[PDB]
Amino acid sequence: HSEREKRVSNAVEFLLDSRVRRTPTSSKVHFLKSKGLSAEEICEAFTKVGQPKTLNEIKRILS
Ligand SMILES: COc1ccc(CN2CCc3c(c(C(=O)NCc4cccc5ccccc45)nn3CCN)C2)c2ccccc12
Ligand SMILES: [Cl-]
Repeated sequence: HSEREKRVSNAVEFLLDSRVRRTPTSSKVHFLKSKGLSAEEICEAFTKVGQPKTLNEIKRILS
């Protein structure tokens, strides 16, 4: 796996956690950026767990 794939895979496992699911999107997005994910990678992770967010929303949170 590439380092990008590891970042996204780790983000997926994070977002699936039951306590994490109850945490607001904003906090999760900030946390995922702090682990080195780009806005596009964050967006990909949310879509892969069936919790899709627009890239615009993710960028708004991080701006
Ligand atoms: C921002 O909110 C939270 C952050 C961390 C936690 C603590 N962990 C929850 C579960 C969890 C964490 C992590 C975690 O920190 N994984 C590492 C990780 C996660 C995401 C991206 C990563 C990118 C590169 C390297 C590691 C990365 N993974 N999982 C899923 C079970 N293993 C963090 C929170 C717990 C409950 C509610 C909110 C949490
Ligand atoms: Cl915030």
